[PDB]
Amino acid sequence: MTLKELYAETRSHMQKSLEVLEHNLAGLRTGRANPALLLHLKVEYYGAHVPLNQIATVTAPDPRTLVVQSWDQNALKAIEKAIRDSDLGLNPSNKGDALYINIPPLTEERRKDLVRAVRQYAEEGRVAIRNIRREALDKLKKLAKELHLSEDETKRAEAEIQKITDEFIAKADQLAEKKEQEILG
Repeated sequence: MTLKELYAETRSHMQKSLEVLEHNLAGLRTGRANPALLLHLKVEYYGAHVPLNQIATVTAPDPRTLVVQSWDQNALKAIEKAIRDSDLGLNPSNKGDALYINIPPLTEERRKDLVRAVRQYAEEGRVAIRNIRREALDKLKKLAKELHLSEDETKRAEAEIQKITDEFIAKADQLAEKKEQEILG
């Protein structure tokens, strides 16, 4: 529990929050040209719920299409019977070792539901990050008094915490803003 460990810990927590944010975003139907959209899809295979990637591959040739390659011809069948079963509203077609799935332009209804969701997640990210700064500063207050650090030493430590905070805020914004541009595409 030293200044150095305080920093490491602060950077660690913020990093975890940034990941929770990435997750919340990747779980959104962008311009939908994303292949990761279908990665988490648990597909029923041999009575088990195996994620699609371990059972198939999905690449995004052009920004309007999505292809799903399945090594197993049978798995490909059930992958299609799973791609749907969601708000995704996709229509895969059976052709060869892969399913062809066109991504239709999204309705300005779910487009609302998407840009709003992104911004909601973004602020949730910042709130978490500012709260982490808050906890780090509280710990710095006790640590400084406890270790009798100089005004310059403690103010320097505050500056270090402040610097870590702004990097993740900046990075959080960049993530959100990028997903926003994908959705408004």
